[PDB]
Amino acid sequence: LDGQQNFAIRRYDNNGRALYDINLAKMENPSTVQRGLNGEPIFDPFKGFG
Amino acid sequence: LDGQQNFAIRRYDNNGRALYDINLAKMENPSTVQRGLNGEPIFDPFKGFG
Repeated sequence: LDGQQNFAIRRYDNNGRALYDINLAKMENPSTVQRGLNGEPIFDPFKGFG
Repeated sequence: LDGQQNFAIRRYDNNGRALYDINLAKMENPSTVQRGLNGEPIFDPFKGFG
């Protein structure tokens, strides 16, 4: 089934227009968030997440 | 000479009393700073460096 089926959770904007995919099977070298000194992830509204 | 000599750069407080030693040869599992999204290292005056 792995080499036969494809699944994801795509994000859509408020108008219902799709934005991006998030497909774990197609995710090549994924990453976790850079957490601060209190476990709070590093994030800028524009640059994104660390 | 690596197995015969030991060198470091020790940090002293304002009165001149030693605090710690940074010996690279004896440094077991060293680490680099966690930089933010602008390259600024994450640091708290009390918790230390990330």
